[PDB]
Amino acid sequence: PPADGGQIKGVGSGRCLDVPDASTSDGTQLQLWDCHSGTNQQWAATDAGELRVYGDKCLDAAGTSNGSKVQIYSCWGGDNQKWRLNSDGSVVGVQSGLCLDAVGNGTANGTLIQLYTCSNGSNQRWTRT
Ligand SMILES: OC[C@H]1O[C@@H](O[C@H]2[C@H](O)[C@@H](O)[C@H](O)O[C@@H]2CO)[C@H](O)[C@@H](O)[C@H]1O
Ligand SMILES: OC[C@H]1O[C@@H](O[C@H]2[C@H](O)[C@@H](O)[C@H](O)O[C@@H]2CO)[C@H](O)[C@@H](O)[C@H]1O
Repeated sequence: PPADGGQIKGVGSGRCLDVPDASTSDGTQLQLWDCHSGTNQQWAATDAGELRVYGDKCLDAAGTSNGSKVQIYSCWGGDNQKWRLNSDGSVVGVQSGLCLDAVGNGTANGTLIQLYTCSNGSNQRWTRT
């Protein structure tokens, strides 16, 4: 079946999880960007816990600590490519237990995305559209 990916939209910023310049390259760090219908803002949940983009790329935690980059890499089944959306709006990395976090409490276009200790601040709350 089709992916049917949807947005991951930040509550504090009103902006969407976005792969810069619609790049598909491994290791590309994510950012906030104005929400649009483009495929670089479409994130498809799977039963394996992934958030997929471009069919076979995965939202990817480069590490397990505060400030570790959130990026894309080809999907391969790693626990650092597994994510859970919680009732408090947090998107938590399964491996690390850390939250998707807009760096520095930034809201603007280009604000980078990292892992960070969960605080439930508005830069850590998300909706799926
Ligand atoms: O990174 C900012 C922004 O990039 C857009 O991609 C542009 C790209 O920057 C430009 O060089 C090219 O000519 O057109 C692309 C499509 O507009 C993304 O579309 C946007 O989502 C952001 O990711
Ligand atoms: O890892 C960065 C961290 O930034 C926090 O925001 C802080 C920022 O670090 C500080 O320079 C500024 O004076 O206060 C901000 C809080 O209002 C975020 O809260 C946190 O989630 C991380 O993004």
